[PDB]
Amino acid sequence: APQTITELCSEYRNTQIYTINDKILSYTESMAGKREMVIITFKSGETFQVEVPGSQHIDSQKKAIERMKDTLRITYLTETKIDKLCVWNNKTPNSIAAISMKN
Amino acid sequence: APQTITELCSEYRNTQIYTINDKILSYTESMAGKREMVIITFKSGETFQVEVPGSQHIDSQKKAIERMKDTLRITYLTETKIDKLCVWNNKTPNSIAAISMKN
Amino acid sequence: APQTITELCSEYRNTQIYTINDKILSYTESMAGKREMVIITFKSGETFQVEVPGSQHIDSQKKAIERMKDTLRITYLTETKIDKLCVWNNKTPNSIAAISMKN
Amino acid sequence: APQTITELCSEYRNTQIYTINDKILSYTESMAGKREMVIITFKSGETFQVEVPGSQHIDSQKKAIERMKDTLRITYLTETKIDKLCVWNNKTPNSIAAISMKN
Amino acid sequence: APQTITELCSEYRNTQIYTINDKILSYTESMAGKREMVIITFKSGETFQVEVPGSQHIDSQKKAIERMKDTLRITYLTETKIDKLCVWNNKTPNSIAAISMKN
Ligand SMILES: O=C(NCc1ccccc1)c1cccc(O[C@H]2O[C@H](CO)[C@H](O)[C@H](O)[C@H]2O)c1
Ligand SMILES: O=C(NCc1ccccc1)c1cccc(O[C@H]2O[C@H](CO)[C@H](O)[C@H](O)[C@H]2O)c1
Ligand SMILES: O=C(NCc1ccccc1)c1cccc(O[C@H]2O[C@H](CO)[C@H](O)[C@H](O)[C@H]2O)c1
Ligand SMILES: O=C(NCc1ccccc1)c1cccc(O[C@H]2O[C@H](CO)[C@H](O)[C@H](O)[C@H]2O)c1
Ligand SMILES: O=C(NCc1ccccc1)c1cccc(O[C@H]2O[C@H](CO)[C@H](O)[C@H](O)[C@H]2O)c1
Repeated sequence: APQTITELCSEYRNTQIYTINDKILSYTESMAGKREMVIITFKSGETFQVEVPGSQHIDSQKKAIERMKDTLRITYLTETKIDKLCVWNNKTPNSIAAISMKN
Repeated sequence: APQTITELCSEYRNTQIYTINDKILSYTESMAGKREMVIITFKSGETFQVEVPGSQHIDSQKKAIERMKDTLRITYLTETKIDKLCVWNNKTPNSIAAISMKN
Repeated sequence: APQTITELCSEYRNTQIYTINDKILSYTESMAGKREMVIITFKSGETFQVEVPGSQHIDSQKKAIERMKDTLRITYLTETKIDKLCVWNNKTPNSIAAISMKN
Repeated sequence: APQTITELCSEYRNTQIYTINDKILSYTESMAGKREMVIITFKSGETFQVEVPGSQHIDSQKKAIERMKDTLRITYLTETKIDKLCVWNNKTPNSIAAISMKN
Repeated sequence: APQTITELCSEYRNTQIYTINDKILSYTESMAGKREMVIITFKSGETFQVEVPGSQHIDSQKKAIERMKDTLRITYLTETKIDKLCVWNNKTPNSIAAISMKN
């Protein structure tokens, strides 16, 4: 298996690493039908989403999508620095594939 | 693919944005049958609920409804200020569709 | 829907409101068979339970039962003041139907 | 229903109350196959387990076992003092049936 | 059952105990398809994973794998010192079977 977020990110097409090195600026969560999602933004001006579960997802990602939203919320509430995000850039806003935190 | 809570909220009928910019004053939770819900209030006097899950909800909303109630509880306990709420105004108290928070 | 704990409590028979206005003194949790329950006590001497899930509950209460024990646990740990409890008084100790907290 | 951990522990044979009055010294968690369990220790030298889910447990205990592991972890991390444990003494290490915390 | 992580770790082949005695330096989480995993690193240069769920896992490990990832996230966020890690050394990064922490 991969040893870092960049190596893992490099296995997927349509992705890029954003080096954030900052805590989350805003956290938005929706339970509106067909828009069950989370959106985060940074002072840098970037906006990112955890996509609504769909047909591009495989069954093993169900729990992982929910785990990623949980992580973003607690990270926001604890003011924890995000290091990097591995995102899919074929979506707007860019879609989170993975996150890393350090220190 | 909305990038803000206002863009998201505008995709639905019977919704309006409330700019709360304040922490939750009170948190109420019920496990009584047919009233499995959460009620929150603010010092402005405005009251909101997360609705009891029902026929108006699609199955993709089930985990999202549970997530929203989780978020309100930790938000209340941490004194986290809420920025905006997107709420369905055809229910009393108005019903939360989305929440945002910024730091 | 109800807008307050007292209005919601009043929809049910054999219930009453206890205005606690205090933090939980003690928290007990059991995973023993047929005693899968939580008991809270207050400095006042009053004791309440979240009952073991049984034939009196409906399917929609299953997750709400688990949420109320989740809430009491984090309320205890954070030493958060409870405002009111809506309880059924046809059980001993009285059984929790709803809780409210205010800051 | 029982009103205290000692009353509830008394409803079962092969149990005893250990009075702890202390925070957990060590927390151990395993996801190894057939050893999915948690072991806690105290500076007294006393050691307890949450057993691996199995044939000795009825269905209503499955979510309660997972809740006990969650309470041990958050209690460990917050340094919360444990009051009492009700344990089965026909297991080594003794097996947790219930826990209480006070103040 | 086992009373310590070393006992437990010794029941399996292809394992070893790493004495960490340190907080987690970095936490990485991926919801990317086929890489639904967590990776952690230490200032020692060691890197460990919670493997993606696969054919090597039995059903009882499903919830425990999700629990271990929950534990690594809250351990990271709180800067809780890990004592030991029991890992399978037939995977890269080495794969976590159990963790211990002491206060
Ligand atoms: O590139 C992919 N896989 C590469 C891979 C597979 C196996 C091993 C290693 C690498 C891959 C596979 C399935 C879907 C996929 O990507 C798609 O779905 C994603 C969510 O899962 C995002 O929504 C992306 O925007 C969408 O393009 C990307
Ligand atoms: O307006 C809606 N959808 C627009 C839409 C459709 C598809 C994608 C994005 C937006 C829509 C769809 C189903 C129900 C709905 O609204 C209804 O259900 C809500 C809970 O989900 C609330 O309880 C509202 O009070 C109730 O009026 C509103
Ligand atoms: O009084 C009730 N309902 C009024 C009501 C029904 C539906 C919607 C709103 C209000 C009602 C319905 C079913 C059980 C009930 O009460 C029963 O179950 C409770 C737990 O749910 C407690 O265990 C009470 O001790 C037991 O009497 C009380
Ligand atoms: O004593 C029990 N129930 C109380 C009771 C039973 C029967 C009559 C009266 C009271 C009881 C029931 C089922 C199992 C039980 O105990 C068993 O399983 C426990 C976990 O559930 C532990 O693993 C104990 O070590 C094991 O002996 C103890
Ligand atoms: O050696 C094993 N078990 C010994 C054992 C059995 C019963 C009780 C206690 C110990 C054992 C059993 C099943 C799988 C196993 O190991 C395998 O799966 C692991 C995850 O479960 C890791 O992925 C290891 O890398 C892979 O070899 C190792």
